[PDB]
Amino acid sequence: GPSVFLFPPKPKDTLMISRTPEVTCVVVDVSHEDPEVKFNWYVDGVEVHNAKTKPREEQYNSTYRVVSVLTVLHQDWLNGKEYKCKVSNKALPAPIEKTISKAKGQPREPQVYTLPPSRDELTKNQVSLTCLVKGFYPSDIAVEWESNGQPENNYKTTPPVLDSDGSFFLYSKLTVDKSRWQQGNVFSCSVMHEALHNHYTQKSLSLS
Amino acid sequence: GPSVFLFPPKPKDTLMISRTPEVTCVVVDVSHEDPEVKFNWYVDGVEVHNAKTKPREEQYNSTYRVVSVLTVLHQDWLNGKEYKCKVSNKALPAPIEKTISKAKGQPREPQVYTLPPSRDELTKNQVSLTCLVKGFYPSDIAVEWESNGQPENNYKTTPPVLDSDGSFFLYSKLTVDKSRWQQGNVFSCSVMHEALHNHYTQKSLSLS
Ligand SMILES: *[C@@H]1O[C@H](CO[C@@H]2O[C@@H](C)[C@@H](O)[C@@H](O)[C@@H]2O)[C@@H](O[C@@H]2O[C@H](CO)[C@@H](O[C@@H]3O[C@H](CO[C@H]4O[C@H](CO)[C@@H](O)[C@H](O)[C@@H]4O[C@@H]4O[C@H](CO)[C@@H](O)[C@H](O)[C@H]4NC(C)=O)[C@@H](O)[C@H](O[C@H]4O[C@H](CO)[C@@H](O)[C@H](O)[C@@H]4O[C@@H]4O[C@H](CO)[C@@H](O)[C@H](O)[C@H]4NC(C)=O)[C@@H]3O)[C@H](O)[C@H]2NC(C)=O)[C@H](O)[C@H]1NC(C)=O
Ligand SMILES: *[C@@H]1O[C@H](CO[C@@H]2O[C@@H](C)[C@@H](O)[C@@H](O)[C@@H]2O)[C@@H](O[C@@H]2O[C@H](CO)[C@@H](O[C@@H]3O[C@H](CO[C@H]4O[C@H](CO)[C@@H](O)[C@H](O)[C@@H]4O[C@@H]4O[C@H](CO)[C@@H](O)[C@H](O)[C@H]4NC(C)=O)[C@@H](O)[C@H](O[C@H]4O[C@H](CO)[C@@H](O)[C@H](O)[C@@H]4O[C@@H]4O[C@H](CO)[C@@H](O)[C@H](O)[C@H]4NC(C)=O)[C@@H]3O)[C@H](O)[C@H]2NC(C)=O)[C@H](O)[C@H]1NC(C)=O
Repeated sequence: GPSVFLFPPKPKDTLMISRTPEVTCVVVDVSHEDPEVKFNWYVDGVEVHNAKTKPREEQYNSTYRVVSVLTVLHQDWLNGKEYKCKVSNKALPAPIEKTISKAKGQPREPQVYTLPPSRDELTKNQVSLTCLVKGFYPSDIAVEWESNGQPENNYKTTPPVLDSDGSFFLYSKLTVDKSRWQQGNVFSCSVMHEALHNHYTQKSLSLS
Repeated sequence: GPSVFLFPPKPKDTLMISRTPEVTCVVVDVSHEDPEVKFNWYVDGVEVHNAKTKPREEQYNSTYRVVSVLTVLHQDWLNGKEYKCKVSNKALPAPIEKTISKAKGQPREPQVYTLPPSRDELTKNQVSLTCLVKGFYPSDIAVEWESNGQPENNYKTTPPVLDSDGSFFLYSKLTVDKSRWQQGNVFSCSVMHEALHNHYTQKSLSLS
């Protein structure tokens, strides 16, 4: 038979009121031979009726991928409500439920430190600007870079890693032309997380 | 029916001559109704017969688990040989095959850069010492920290992360008591990877 995977909203979406946070139910391996899929959604137990049940894509294995989507209240998600996605594709002897909720526990504020390039990287053409983000809980977080209020794109951020004290840390690495590190521009790492004031903080970095 | 899982050697094992690298072929969900399992092992598609196959073990869920281990030559792994585990069992229409090899791609030398604490971190109980390792390929790598010849302990290393040029990077974080960094003390981040001479480098860090 077909299987089911349930997904949390993107971290940035729950933290900024402008954005629309969603839980996503993904039904995989649904066959032509019995292709109709049903969904039912529950918050904290109660059936609600906000979900859209968007259709419906091909595949290599010629099986299907049926995806349903539910919008969620920012504060609900952050207060720990659990979301139940229920899938009925008879071909299923009984319908599948899956449940998801935010990680439990006292949210902890990230500490953010920008670290300049090593001396030895300076004999290169591009240099690495590093943002260390640590001491945060839960692991939901977003990190971005900018300069002169314009986004930097050439950066990569590690996944959150569980640290020895049970909090998380990560690093983000921005690569810039050494031209710019010397020509003196200011660069900033922005962090969004629920335990920050206004869910956001920014730390700057430039040549001292 | 039965599932097969094929595990690569540990990065350290293929990189150090003193160690012994093994590929491990594990079969789970073997039934009582058909408990016989047969392994065949192939290196670049040539059958080999020096694997060591352990007597099957009944699990608590009343299925058997059976393991076969093939010692591989360091040079063969690093030269990219493909290792095929073939598993036969009278409950399959046809044998299951898994193959594993080192990541294909030109290997690339890691660059190692040490980064001292952000000054903002001084007002802390403890402090973070950063080791950036970038530009390496394949992603198989090992990282450790020591000082005065003896291993630290209190460190965590991110998974390798795909960078925008197709090499990998990671960071490893070592936390030490603020006094020690202030005591003039000297730490070393050491890295092992196939594109290093003697498969090893180490870079030091101390309060300047
Ligand atoms: C036929 O085709 C379909 C099409 O899929 C693929 O399409 C092509 C192009 C190739 O990529 C092929 O791989 C494949 O053919 C196949 O569909 C696949 O079905 C498999 C199952 O076999 C699914 O695997 C699961 O993946 C989820 C997470 O997947 C996310 O990320 C994927 C990339 O990594 C991405 O492909 C997915 O789209 C999905 O992406 C997320 O999607 C949402 C909404 O779109 C989005 O909001 C996210 O931002 C996005 N994230 C991205 C893009 O990165 C994974 O969670 C599953 O792992 C759990 O379950 C496994 C058991 O199956 C288990 O082994 C794991 O350990 C894990 O188990 C969980 O573990 C935690 C603890 O860690 C525990 O708490 C949980 O209880 C536990 N759950 C358990 C036990 O189940 C799983 O690996 C693929 O997603 C899916 N691919 C697609 C595109 O949908 C299908 O298999 C084919 N059929 C065949 C070959 O017969
Ligand atoms: C009956 O019981 C057995 C045995 O379980 C034991 O007994 C029972 C009664 C209970 O008490 C259990 O608690 C107890 O553990 C069950 O057997 C299990 O079967 C599951 C599958 O259902 C297997 O899952 C796979 O696990 C591997 C990783 O497994 C390693 O790590 C485990 C700890 O996390 C560890 O328990 C295992 O022993 C194993 O350990 C490694 O072993 C090697 C070899 O000795 C060793 O060198 C390593 O050092 C060691 N590692 C460590 C840290 O210990 C996982 O990788 C598998 O994931 C792949 O497949 C999934 C689909 O099944 C897929 O969703 C995943 O994404 C992934 O797919 C892969 O994706 C990645 C890319 O991200 C890539 O690697 C691959 O290319 C890709 N492959 C595929 C398929 O596309 C998978 O989760 C358990 O290992 C296994 N337990 C044991 C001990 O063997 C059994 O399920 C029970 N049966 C029933 C019906 O209940």
